[PDB]
Amino acid sequence: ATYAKAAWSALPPVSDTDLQAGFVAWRSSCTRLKNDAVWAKPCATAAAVSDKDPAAIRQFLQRDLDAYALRAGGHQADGLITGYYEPIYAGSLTRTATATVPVYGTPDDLVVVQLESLYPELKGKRLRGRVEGKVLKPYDDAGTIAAKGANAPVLAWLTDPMDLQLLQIQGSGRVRLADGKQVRLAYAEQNGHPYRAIGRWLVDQGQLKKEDVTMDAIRAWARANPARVPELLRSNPSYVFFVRNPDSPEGPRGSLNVPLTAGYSVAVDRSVVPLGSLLWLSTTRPDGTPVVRPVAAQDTGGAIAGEVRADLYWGSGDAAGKLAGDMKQKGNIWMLWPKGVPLPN
Amino acid sequence: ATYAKAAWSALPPVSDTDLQAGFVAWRSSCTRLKNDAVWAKPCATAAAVSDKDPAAIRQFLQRDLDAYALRAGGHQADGLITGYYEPIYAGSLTRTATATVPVYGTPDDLVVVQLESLYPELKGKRLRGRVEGKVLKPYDDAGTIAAKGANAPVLAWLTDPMDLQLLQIQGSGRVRLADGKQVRLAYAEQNGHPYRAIGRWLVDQGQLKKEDVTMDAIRAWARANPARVPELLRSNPSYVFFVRNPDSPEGPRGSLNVPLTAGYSVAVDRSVVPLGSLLWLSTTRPDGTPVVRPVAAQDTGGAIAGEVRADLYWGSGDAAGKLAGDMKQKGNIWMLWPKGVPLPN
Repeated sequence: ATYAKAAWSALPPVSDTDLQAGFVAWRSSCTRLKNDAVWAKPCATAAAVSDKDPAAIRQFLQRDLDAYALRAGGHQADGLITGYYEPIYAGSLTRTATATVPVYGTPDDLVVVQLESLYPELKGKRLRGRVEGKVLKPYDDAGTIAAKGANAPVLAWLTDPMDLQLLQIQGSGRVRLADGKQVRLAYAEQNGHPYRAIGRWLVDQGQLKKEDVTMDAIRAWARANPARVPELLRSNPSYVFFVRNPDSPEGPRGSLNVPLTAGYSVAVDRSVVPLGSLLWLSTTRPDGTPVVRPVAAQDTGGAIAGEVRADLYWGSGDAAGKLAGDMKQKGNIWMLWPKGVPLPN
Repeated sequence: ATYAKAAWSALPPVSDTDLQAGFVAWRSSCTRLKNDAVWAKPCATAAAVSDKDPAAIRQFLQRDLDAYALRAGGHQADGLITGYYEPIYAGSLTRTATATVPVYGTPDDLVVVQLESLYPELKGKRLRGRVEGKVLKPYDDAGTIAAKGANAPVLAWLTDPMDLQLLQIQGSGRVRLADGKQVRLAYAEQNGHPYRAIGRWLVDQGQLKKEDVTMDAIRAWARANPARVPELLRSNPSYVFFVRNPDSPEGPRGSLNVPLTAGYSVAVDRSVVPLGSLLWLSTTRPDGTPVVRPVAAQDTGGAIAGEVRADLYWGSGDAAGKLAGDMKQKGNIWMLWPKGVPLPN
C-alpha cells in the first residue's frame, strides 16, 4: 500500500452533521493518545476546538493536518468497505424456563500458564489448566461445560446455545433483559482448548460445502437439526469466559479500548493505518446512499493485501447486523496526518 | 539416521568373558520388557540360555537376531563413544560448618504442566512452574535456589556447590558419610528451566577455548575463581531434585529403571535405539586398549544429530569418573534386532 498526498480541495465534502459526529468520535480517542507520538498535540489542539462549530473543525483540520489517499495495487484508490456490528441477544439475569444457557465469568480454579520467558515458542499459545495435586491438567472443554456447568459465577442466562457460541466467537455483546435494560459482556478468559470453528465440522460431516458456510447457514442448519446442536457446539472444544462491564449506552470497546461509535469507527490494518488516526471515507450504503464522513480508526482488522480495505462499525443489534452483513461497497479512504510529522512506513 | 543390515561374520569378535557379561547385563532388562512388542519374545528365549556357556549364547544370537550397523551423517558408521558414571562425594546427613550445600528432594509447590494432549508439540519439553494466584509462574532458577534455598525435603549436605552441579549432571550419585556409610541419590524432578552447560558460559567469557573444555578444566577454573563460582553455576538455570534410596551394592537405575552395569550399559538415542535393545560395541578406552563387547541400551542419552553416539556407563567412584571423563572415542555400533520384526521408523 502507498500514500499519495491529496489537497484538501480534492477530498469530497462532508455535511456539518457528519463532520461533527466524525470529529467527536475521533476526539473521543484523545483521552488515550495524551502521550502518543503523533496525535497528542492534534488532540490538545482539538480539545480546545469546539465540537458544535463546523467552521472551527475545518480550520483545525486544514490548518493542522495533511491528507493522503490510500492506494493499493491494481485497483489503486478503489477499495472495499465491509461492515461489522455488536450483536444483542435475548436473556435474563436469572435462570428461567426460557433462559437456561449460562454465561460464565472467569473461574478461579483456572490457571493461566505463563512460561514464555523460558520458552518463547509459547507466545501466542493460550495455555491454561486446572491444578490437581501437583499437575496442571487440561481445563474442562466446551462440551463438558455445556453438560455439567462451570465452577464460576453466572453473569447472565441466554435462551439459545447458538447465541452463546456466537457471543464467544465475537468476544463481546449485549444481553437484552425483559424490562428492556441491557447487560454489557466482554471477553475475560478462555479454557485453554484450541479453537475449532463449528463451520469446519459441518463440512467434514458432509452437511455444508466450504463455500456455503456462512453464519446464516449454520444457524439455518441448527434450526433444521435440533437433535444435533449439542454435537455441533461440542466440536469447538474452546470455551470463552466473560466480564460484565458497567451498564452503559456506549458502544463496545475495540482494540484501542475506546467505545466504538456507530457509523464513525473503522477497523483497519494497524501497520498501514496507526490506531487512533483520523480518516476520510467516501462510500455508500448497500442501498446506494452516499456515505461521506470523517471516521476514526479505533479497532483492528487488517489483512491488507492488494486492495484497500476497512470495516465500518454500524452499531449494535439485529438491524445493524443486517446492514453490516450487506456492506460490500466500493470506497475511497484518505488518511489525515499531522503536518510536520513524517508518515509511517 | 539409518540402519544398514550387516552379516554376523562382519562383526568383530568378542572374548567369552565379554560375551557373557554383556549378555547378562542385557538379559537383566527382560523383567521390564515382558510387554515389549520387540524384545518380549527374545527375552523368553534368552531366559533358558546358560550364561556360563558362550557357545549357547552365540547360538541364540545368531539364530534369532540380525545385526544392523548404525550410521548417521558424513562419518556414517564411525561414531563418538563418551562416558558417564556415578560420582561419590563426601557429605553429611545434617548441615555442618564443613557441609553447607543442601541436596533437595521434589518441592511440594512444584507443578508439572501436562498440556500435551492439547498441544502435542510440547511433548519434548519439561514445563514446570509455581502457582501464584491464578498464574503458573516459572519456578525459581538454579541461581535463586542456590542463593536462597528451596521449600523441599533435604536429602543430604555437600561441601562444595560444584559437587552438586556434577551430581545434577550425571543424575545419580552416592554421598559418603563420616562413618563410611553411603546414601544413594537419583534424579526425581527438575525446576523446568532449560539446561545450559556451564562449559558454554566459560567459553562465552573467554575463560576457556572450546577444545579445552573438560570437566577437569572447569573444576580447575572454579578452584582458581572461588568468588565467581555462584555466577558460574547459575549460568545453568536448570536445577535437579533427587530422591534418596537406601544404600545397596547394585548399580544405579537408568531410564529403563534397571540397575546399570559398569562397562556394559549405554545411554542411547531412545528413538533410534529402543530401550532394552542389545547392541554390539567396538571402540577403545582412552589409553587405546580395545573395547569390543555386546552392551545393553538401558539409559537415555543425547539424541543423535548427524553423528552416531552413545554414552558408556563405567561404574561409580573417582576412578570410574576419570575413565568416563576421558572417554571421547571413535566407535562402531551395531543394533541387534529380532528377525522379521520391523525396525523403528
